[PDB]
Amino acid sequence: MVISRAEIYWADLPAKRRPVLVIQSDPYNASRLATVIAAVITSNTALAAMPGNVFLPATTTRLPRDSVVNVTAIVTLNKTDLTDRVGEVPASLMHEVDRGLRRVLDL
Amino acid sequence: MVISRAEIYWADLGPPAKRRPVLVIQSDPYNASRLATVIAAVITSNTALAAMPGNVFLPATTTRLPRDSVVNVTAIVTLNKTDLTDRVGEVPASLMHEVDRGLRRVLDL
RNA sequence: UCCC
Repeated sequence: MVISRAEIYWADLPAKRRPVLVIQSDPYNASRLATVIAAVITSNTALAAMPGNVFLPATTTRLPRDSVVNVTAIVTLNKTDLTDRVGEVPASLMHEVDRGLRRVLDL
Repeated sequence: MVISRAEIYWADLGPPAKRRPVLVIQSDPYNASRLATVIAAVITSNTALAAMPGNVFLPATTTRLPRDSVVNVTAIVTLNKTDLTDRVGEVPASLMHEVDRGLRRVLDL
């Protein structure tokens, strides 16, 4: 399918299904590269207290509940592992993810 | 323990899991915290992946690894602190900067 | 119909 950055996908991890936030750059996403790097998203809002983590409301993400991006949990998944494209994270919130991403990875 | 950035470990990477070298790219503050997990980039012996943009070739002389290796910037894994015990060595500041630009490139940072 |  068409996978691009800043988009939220329901990923298959009986696999344990979880929403993920693609953080890999779009040129690699469009390539023949088999895998996609993403951040694991939880509905546990308590994790938004962690420094790098950002909060995502359900109203913008089309997720069934208010969720939190866990920038400390980074997974590299096959493109085939991604399922539903539920929504896209707006620029303002993705920028907060990028800042938190730089703190965790010292970038 | 005191797992630091730019350091290389042996890890049982889950796909039979694979025993591969990994380069710790998680910052030292988070490494020092009570966070149970550490983020790292997979190191490969397949030196053909060096041609890939963000990837950085690792000379065997500098990494204390058995053979010439390449850090796979597109291969990022989250591991527990307790699973990073087999320590090899640390990637010098000169090569780690190339890993920085590669990580910014792949992750669009 | 989708969180020690």
